[PDB]
Amino acid sequence: GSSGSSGKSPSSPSLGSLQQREGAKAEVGDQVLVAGQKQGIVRFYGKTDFAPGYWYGIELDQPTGKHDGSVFGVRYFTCAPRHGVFAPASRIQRIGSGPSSG
Repeated sequence: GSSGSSGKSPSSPSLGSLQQREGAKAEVGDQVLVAGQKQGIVRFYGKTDFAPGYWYGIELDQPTGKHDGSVFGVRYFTCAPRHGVFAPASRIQRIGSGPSSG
C-alpha cells in the first residue's frame, strides 16, 4: 500500500524530447514501420495541410495505402495507387540504422 513518502509526479508536462527544432526519429530514404505493422520507406517528410504537426509520406509495396500520394488534393510525393501512407513519427518505427554499413 501507499505509493511512496512524498510523491513522484511531474510539476510540468515534460518528456524525453518534445520541444526540439525540426527533430525526428526517422528520415527520408530509410526503412520504417507504420503502426508497427506496415513496413515502408519514408519518401516525403514535412508538415501537411490536412493535419498539423509533422508527417511521414511513406510508400507501400502493395495497393493498401490511405491515399494515392495526394491527400485531399495536396500532393507530397509520387507513388502507386493506394500506396502512400502518412502516419505520426511516434506512430512510426525504424528498421534500419545504417545506410552504408556491413
